[PDB]
Amino acid sequence: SDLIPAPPLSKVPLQQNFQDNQFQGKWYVVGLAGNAILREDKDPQKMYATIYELKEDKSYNVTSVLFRKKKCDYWIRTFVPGSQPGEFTLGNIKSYPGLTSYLVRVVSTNYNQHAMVFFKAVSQNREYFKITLYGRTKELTSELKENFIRFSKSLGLPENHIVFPVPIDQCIDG
Ligand SMILES: O=C(N[C@H]1COC(=O)[C@@H](NC(=O)c2cccc(O)c2O)COC(=O)[C@@H](NC(=O)c2cccc(O)c2O)COC1=O)c1cccc(O)c1O
Ligand SMILES: [Fe+3]
Ligand code: NA
Repeated sequence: SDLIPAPPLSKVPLQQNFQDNQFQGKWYVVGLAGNAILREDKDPQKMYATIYELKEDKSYNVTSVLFRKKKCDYWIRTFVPGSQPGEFTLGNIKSYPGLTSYLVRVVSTNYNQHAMVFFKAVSQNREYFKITLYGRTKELTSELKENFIRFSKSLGLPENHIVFPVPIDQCIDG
């Protein structure tokens, strides 16, 4: 298994004055880029949603919902606030076989339309990283998508490591 190296954290900006309350709610994964992400023309990635909800202790309950095998899988996890506002770590890391590290960093967002979030996970000693282009609606402007392509490339990812999930109506609505 050969992976493109995770970028130095210096090359990943941080959203200034992060408003955790405003980042709550459903986001659509309109763009996906990473060293473990591949473009598949035979079976193109279907769009999925990720809901963020602040608890009393100000950690997130991050629930992903995707359409797979004719059903709807619910992938739940907790983001604990990290070193800075916008940065998070994965709660209950011990419950994931092999996972020794997990970082999340909100690169940029306007809270009501779009967001770019940088993730980085060390599982089985393999360093994985990804950037998701969150959209409040299923569609986003060409500028925002080209900006996401530009940023992904600045972290060493080529074109075939950047996919744009196709919009669907199954389960990501509601
Ligand atoms: O590129 C990343 N993974 C690869 C796979 O590589 C990994 O990092 C492994 N897995 C975790 O380490 C992980 C442990 C505990 C919690 C995790 O979220 C883990 O990812 C393998 O399993 C998976 O995560 C599987 N995928 C989901 O379950 C998923 C489905 C929908 C939505 C998802 O978010 C999913 O993870 C297989 O596909 C992947 O997405 C990747 C990198 C950096 C940060 C990531 O979060 C990545 O996911
Ligand atoms: Fe993941
Ligand atoms: Na993924």
